[PDB]
Amino acid sequence: TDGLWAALTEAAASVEKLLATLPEHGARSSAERAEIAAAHDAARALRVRFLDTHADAVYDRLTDHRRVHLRLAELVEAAATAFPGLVPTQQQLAVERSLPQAAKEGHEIDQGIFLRAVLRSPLAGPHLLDAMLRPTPRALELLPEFVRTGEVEMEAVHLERRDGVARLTMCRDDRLNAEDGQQVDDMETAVDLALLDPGVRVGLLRGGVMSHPRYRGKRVFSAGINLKYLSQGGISLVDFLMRRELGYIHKLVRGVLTNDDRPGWWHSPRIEKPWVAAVDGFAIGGGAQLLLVFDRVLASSDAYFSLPAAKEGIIPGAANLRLGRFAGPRVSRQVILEGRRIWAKEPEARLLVDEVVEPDELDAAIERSLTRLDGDAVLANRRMLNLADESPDGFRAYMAEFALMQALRLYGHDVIDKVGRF
Amino acid sequence: DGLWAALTEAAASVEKLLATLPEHGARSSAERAEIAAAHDAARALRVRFLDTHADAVYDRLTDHRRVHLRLAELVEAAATAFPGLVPTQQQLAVERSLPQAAKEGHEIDQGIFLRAVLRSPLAGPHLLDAMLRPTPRALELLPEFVRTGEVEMEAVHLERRDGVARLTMCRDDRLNAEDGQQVDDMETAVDLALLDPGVRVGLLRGGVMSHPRYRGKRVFSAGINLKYLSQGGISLVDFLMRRELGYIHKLVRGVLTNDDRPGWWHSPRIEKPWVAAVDGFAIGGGAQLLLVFDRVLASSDAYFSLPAAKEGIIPGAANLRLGRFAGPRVSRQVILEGRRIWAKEPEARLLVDEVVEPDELDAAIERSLTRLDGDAVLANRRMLNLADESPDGFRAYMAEFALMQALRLYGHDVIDKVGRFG
Amino acid sequence: DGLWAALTEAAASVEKLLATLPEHGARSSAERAEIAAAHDAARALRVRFLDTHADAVYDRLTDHRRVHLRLAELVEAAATAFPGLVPTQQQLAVERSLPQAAKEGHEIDQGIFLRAVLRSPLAGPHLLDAMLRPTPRALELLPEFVRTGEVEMEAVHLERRDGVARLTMCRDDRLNAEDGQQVDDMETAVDLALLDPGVRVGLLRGGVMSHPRYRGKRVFSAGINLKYLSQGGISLVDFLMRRELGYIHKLVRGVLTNDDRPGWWHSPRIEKPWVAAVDGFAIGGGAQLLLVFDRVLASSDAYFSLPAAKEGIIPGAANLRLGRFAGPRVSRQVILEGRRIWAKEPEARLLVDEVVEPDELDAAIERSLTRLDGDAVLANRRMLNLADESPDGFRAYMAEFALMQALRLYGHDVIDKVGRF
Amino acid sequence: AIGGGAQLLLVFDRVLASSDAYFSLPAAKEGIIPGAANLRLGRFAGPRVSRQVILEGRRIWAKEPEARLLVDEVVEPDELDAAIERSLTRLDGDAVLANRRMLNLADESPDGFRAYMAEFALMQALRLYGHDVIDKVGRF
Ligand SMILES: CC(C)(COP(=O)(O)OP(=O)(O)OC[C@H]1O[C@@H](n2cnc3c(N)ncnc32)[C@H](O)[C@@H]1OP(=O)(O)O)[C@@H](O)C(=O)NCCC(=O)NCCNC(=O)Cc1cc(O)cc(O)c1
Ligand SMILES: CC(C)(COP(=O)(O)OP(=O)(O)OC[C@H]1O[C@@H](n2cnc3c(N)ncnc32)[C@H](O)[C@@H]1OP(=O)(O)O)[C@@H](O)C(=O)NCCC(=O)NCCNC(=O)Cc1cc(O)cc(O)c1
Ligand SMILES: CC(C)(COP(=O)(O)OP(=O)(O)OC[C@H]1O[C@@H](n2cnc3c(N)ncnc32)[C@H](O)[C@@H]1OP(=O)(O)O)[C@@H](O)C(=O)NCCC(=O)NCCNC(=O)Cc1cc(O)cc(O)c1
Repeated sequence: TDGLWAALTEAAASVEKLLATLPEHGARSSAERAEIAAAHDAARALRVRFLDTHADAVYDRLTDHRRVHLRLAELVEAAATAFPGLVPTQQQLAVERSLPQAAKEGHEIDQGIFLRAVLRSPLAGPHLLDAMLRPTPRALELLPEFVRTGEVEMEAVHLERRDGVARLTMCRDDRLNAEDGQQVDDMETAVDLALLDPGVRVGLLRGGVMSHPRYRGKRVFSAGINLKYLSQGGISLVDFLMRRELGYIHKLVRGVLTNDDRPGWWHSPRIEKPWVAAVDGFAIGGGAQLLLVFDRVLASSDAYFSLPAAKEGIIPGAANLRLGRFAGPRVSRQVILEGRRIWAKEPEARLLVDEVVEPDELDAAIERSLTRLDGDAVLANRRMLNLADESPDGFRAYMAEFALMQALRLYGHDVIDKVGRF
Repeated sequence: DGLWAALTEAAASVEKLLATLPEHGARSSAERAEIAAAHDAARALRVRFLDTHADAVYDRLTDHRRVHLRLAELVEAAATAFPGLVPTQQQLAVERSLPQAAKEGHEIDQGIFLRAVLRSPLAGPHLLDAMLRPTPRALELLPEFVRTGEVEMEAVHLERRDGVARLTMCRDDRLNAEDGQQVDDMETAVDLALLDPGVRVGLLRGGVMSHPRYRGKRVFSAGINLKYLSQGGISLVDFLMRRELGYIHKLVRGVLTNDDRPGWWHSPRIEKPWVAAVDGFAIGGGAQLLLVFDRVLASSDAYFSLPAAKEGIIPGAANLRLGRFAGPRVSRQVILEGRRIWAKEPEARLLVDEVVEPDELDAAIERSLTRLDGDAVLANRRMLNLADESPDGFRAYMAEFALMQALRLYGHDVIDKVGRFG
Repeated sequence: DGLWAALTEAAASVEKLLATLPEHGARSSAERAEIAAAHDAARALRVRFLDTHADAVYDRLTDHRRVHLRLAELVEAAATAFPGLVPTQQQLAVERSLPQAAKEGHEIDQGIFLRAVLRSPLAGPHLLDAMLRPTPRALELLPEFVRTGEVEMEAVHLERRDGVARLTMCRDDRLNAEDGQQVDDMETAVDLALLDPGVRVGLLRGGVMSHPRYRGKRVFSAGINLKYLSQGGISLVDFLMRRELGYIHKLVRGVLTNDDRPGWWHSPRIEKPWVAAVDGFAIGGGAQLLLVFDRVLASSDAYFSLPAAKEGIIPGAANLRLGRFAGPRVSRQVILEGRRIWAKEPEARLLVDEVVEPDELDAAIERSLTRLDGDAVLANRRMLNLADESPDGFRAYMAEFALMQALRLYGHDVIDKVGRF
Repeated sequence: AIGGGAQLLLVFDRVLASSDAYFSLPAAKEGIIPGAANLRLGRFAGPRVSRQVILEGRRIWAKEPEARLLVDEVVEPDELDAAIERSLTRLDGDAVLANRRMLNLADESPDGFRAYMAEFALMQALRLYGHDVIDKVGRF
């Protein structure tokens, strides 16, 4: 119509023709590498140009003019079948997923371009964000059993209702709560259950006792993303990096968007609750990022917080969005641009942590904190605070650039090389 | 679309239940649940109606945004032009004659209304401009104030001296506890200070108290009058919304005048710098006021708190402004957990520019007043306030605040706590 | 409609009064009040006209936002296409030959114009993109800079070394006091640093001074040239607005290039990280620069001030950015009351990452340059700057600033103070 | 205040400094003993800071927090004259005289001062003729 779809289709065909005829990734000459790299670039450039003008119409076809909420995975899958060449097919992703990161063609980058244009739209963006705030099907499935038993054991998370508290314990005892696609699914499911359970008033996130010999008997909050899986090709742009930000982490802030099925929905369409985080040992990378959204943060006297991948790492989620608010532009750049580690007992830890407690008094201090966040006053006040701290436009515009910026970093040679050495 | 008719019907059901059911407090649980469901259905339709019709409703009331109406006039004109949308003057009179525990909560409808009005990018800014205009009372008193340099009001004493508008809050029997009359006096005094060409700088300070526990001691503010709040005499519109959109916003942005002087084309509002001096303490609404001044001095023995963390209403615009001053951790410590901050602790410097011993405070106040005189200050504080708080940011917050605060004003926890004071 | 005719009417009255009345300073009180009233009526109509017509005015000048024009070209094309809206080149030359105290203040009309342009959600972002594009001067000098690794300019020395673009401000006789030429050199150097593929990180430092009170000592910046400001040589457009929308904004957002390289579809601007090293002091415009760098070092004896709290012009975008660094109390202490902040006091850490003894300063500057190399920094500092300062936030501020600063540039208190320096 | 001048500050009842001032006993590598600083500095700054200053030549700036170990008031150049004058009026009475006598007696015993100055007389004499000192001082 303006020719952009036809040009994209053409440029995608050239890519598929080079991938069919050229040797495997590791066997390509420099001229072959430069040729496919140029074809990828031409195709992706046209993905951007097409969506610059057609994003809203593309989204409208997929969601019936914003009348059906689709989560990220369903959205990019429906976009692949309805707009071939715009984003990779399930089959193309499975081929990618079976390769180590160093050998991938980087088809996820197209999903970054796509989600970029979707989140930039003032119509499509807020709708997709609402879609990710709704309860996961898995949580709705497990909710009756959780109301009954007060307990759910998941692969990466243990959830227990006790004294009105949703106790989320991250329990990957062999690898220091290193994050993966399954951890995100469990965290979101647990986060959904806590919010939907009327017997839960406050949530608590803590790391469990580790079993690895260097930490045996010691709790550890988070060692951040699983670098082994990232090297091996198992960290999904959509199902890990974007899902965690638009899903459970955003629900910690804004709650779960429910159906119009209860009183008061006209004033509170989302159910939100206050959250307490307790940091044992350390919070690193993705785990440090989580602390920027809790209502109360406690840490053991020996803990530290870092976003360590300053030279050859991916973007630390929404830390770049939120850290300036906590620490100011100098400290946030010291932390992110230069990898400054902040210790629980140094004065600037009070920018990130409310309470630092000696190991032998921490359990009791955690329990006291849980009783202080009970009321309706807290619910109203933290809603107004989060609204002031982080506007819908601010979050949307950031996650918009993040979708593409992070996709590129996930395929950067410096990242692949570093992660390979872990 | 049928929404007006559905609302009219649902409001009829409410009025019929109120006519037939027994008085508040004599109702059974089935009767209480029935009227609660009727209120909920009507209010849900108030929201839906205004979601699509707010701009047209506002246009009828203001002649397509060509007549500026203040809050009281707006909600009163909306009641007569759109029966059932917001309560009539007579329905409000009945409510106002009841203790808060017995009210049906018709003000909540005004919260719904003002929320939708402020959410409109067309209706919202016009209403905010209307509240920035000088009050009729101030225009009335302006000539005598220019002549005399003095006005004695019930809750405020205003004196022009050395180019300073000295506002002294002088409710000496109740620690300057706030009520509807205090707001009217404060706005009148702020209006006079800004309109008076003999005033260059404003000063807000608490007067000498006469209550036995504080006799001979100045006190800044003990916050909202909790007795009146329990008794039903705190108005959502004429107190909680009026102070935020009126005098407090005028401290930031000045008074919007007519096109009646040179330079109006670059400065349609008259703004001046303000100094606050805190004796004894600043609590609740009085603490909120400090987030808006150009200079804040405090006595060495003063403290600052927003104390109603468990069972209180939202602390005005503190939830909007405190994060900017103290960051997300300290602002939640203060608001979510009621942390009190003392003038001599290091973190008081987040809220206070100067902490001075009682016997050197008067002179330090006078010195501070001479430092804010020029045209440079005027331009710089205009640019600073513009950067600190965008029009959209303030509007969007006050929109949600209008409804969120209305709900809190009728919350059972609030009513119960407030009943127990004094 | 009718606003253009009324404006044309009011501008004619002004021109006819300026033709018949005596020179500025020879005017009586009645004559001064008459021309002041005429200026006021004309400027009021400039605002009212542009309130409704800004976008069409801009569309005529830029071919419906299809041609990028820089500030100087924009206001000059507006002068030729809409006579009386903004001053002509000839009217500006007359103004430029007068001391500030004698000017009619025709720049104020440009402030009105740029305010209305930047306020438009269509015209504003377009003008901002135009100022992010490389200056022609820089494109001209780029091939020799790639070859030689060195450019000597009047106010700036630029050297590529070890992948670092070393900008040394080298006005050794006046403590690097700023003027129109310094801005042109700074933007040219910043452009070169960003366009040069051999540069990975930029460094801004003050050079060794030659004035007797500072001989042999480096000094970062003494702020705007107050002598030139008194004499009428500080241009609203070519200095005060140019520096904010050009080289200072390029430090944040990079240079907008043509679609001429791989990856432009994700990175249409080339940005790089910047280090600032403050010797002696950073004052006024020089202190403003520090709110925009990725790393800031200072010598133990340095201080930072925005000193003109009583009788000064607005300190550029400090009013926009300082609150983010220091909070609303400190930022008002600095700007409203002229509080000076010393490198060794605790709150210096709000503005400065590292404070170092003079004898160890060169070495930590060098260490800092090696820490900002990767692709990780580039991605992270883009996301940080995006979170820190939204396009709307910057645009809306610079819109009001265009007029607010124009008025301050002609304020009697400013002219008087600056005359005494 | 450098060397002998910084030493003097350990003996005053009130010390004011301009915001741009610094205090050092700089000759840590090749200098003579800084008078009675080794006797008095520990009392003001503790054993860690006094060794940082004396053993390692740490320079202390008027605006850093630890300057308050040595200085009572740090004032901007344009307000310093007036701040000096105010300080002079606050030390007038007979009460100050009695109190500063009792303080100095508690702070520095006769035996302590004497025992230090006894060893100092010889230790400093040796340093005054040390080859490192002579060499370093020749290069100034
Ligand atoms: C914490 C440590 C210093 C501890 O070191 P030691 O005390 O020497 O213990 P180790 O033996 O390394 O750890 C014990 C155990 O855990 C394993 N371990 C520890 N951390 C990890 C991670 N992060 N991944 C995988 N495996 C891990 C380690 O391999 C050992 O297992 P075996 O090899 O089977 O023995 C170390 O584990 C470490 O440096 N880990 C890497 C930390 C790191 O760089 N994490 C990633 C940071 N970056 C992100 O999170 C990026 C991110 C995450 C997100 O969620 C979102 C987003 O947008 C971006
Ligand atoms: C400050 C105090 C601790 C002083 O304690 P004491 O030294 O024991 O003094 P008291 O004898 O109680 O005070 C003296 C005197 O003032 C009366 N007093 C003090 N504060 C009040 C208030 N707020 N209301 C009514 N009466 C009051 C107190 O009842 C005594 O009167 P008598 O009965 O005549 O003796 C105490 O008075 C107190 O707790 N006061 C109330 C504090 C409080 O929680 N105030 C409300 C805070 N919440 C808001 O402002 C909420 C708000 C305000 C807004 O403006 C806008 C908005 O959106 C939200
Ligand atoms: C820095 C100083 C304290 C140093 O004082 P001393 O140590 O006593 O040295 P001086 O002998 O005064 O300085 C040596 C030398 O530099 C010259 N010098 C120093 N500062 C200046 C300035 N600002 N202009 C011109 N010449 C200067 C001074 O005139 C001497 O020249 P000669 O007399 O010809 O020898 C002093 O020079 C001073 O007070 N300077 C003025 C500081 C000032 O107000 N600067 C401007 C502040 N305002 C802005 O930056 C405004 C601004 C700038 C922008 O870029 C953007 C914007 O929006 C707003």
